[PDB]
Amino acid sequence: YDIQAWKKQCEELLNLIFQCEDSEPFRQPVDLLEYPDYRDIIDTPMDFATVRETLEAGNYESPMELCKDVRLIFSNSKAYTPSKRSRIYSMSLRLSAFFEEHISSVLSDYKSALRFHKR
Ligand SMILES: CC(=O)Nc1ccc2c(c1)CCCC2=O
Repeated sequence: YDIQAWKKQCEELLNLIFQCEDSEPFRQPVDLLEYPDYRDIIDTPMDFATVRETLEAGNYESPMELCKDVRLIFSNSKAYTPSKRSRIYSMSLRLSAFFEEHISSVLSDYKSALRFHKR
């Protein structure tokens, strides 16, 4: 029933994601010199360095807010890819499966802790 425990749990999960080879296209903002049409397709850029900085600045209130921004990294990959068989999109789907498998208990414990607080 620790209402604050999600923050260290999310720091440790971001560390694992940075060690994963599948995260490399997603660690920093998409390079507009490499992809000059990117902002014609994607209205809200997101990347794992921006997620980690927002967490360490104390600018997330809950793990649900962090989860929304990580899911935006993956939806941006699906929208920008020219093929569902592309190398970079294929990496995004493995990373998404890994993320979803690990964040489920983080979300469950936080929501249980808050219900107990408000009982
Ligand atoms: C398939 C292909 O040739 N290119 C491709 C696909 C997806 C993505 C990128 C390039 C770069 C930006 C991030 C992203 O998700």
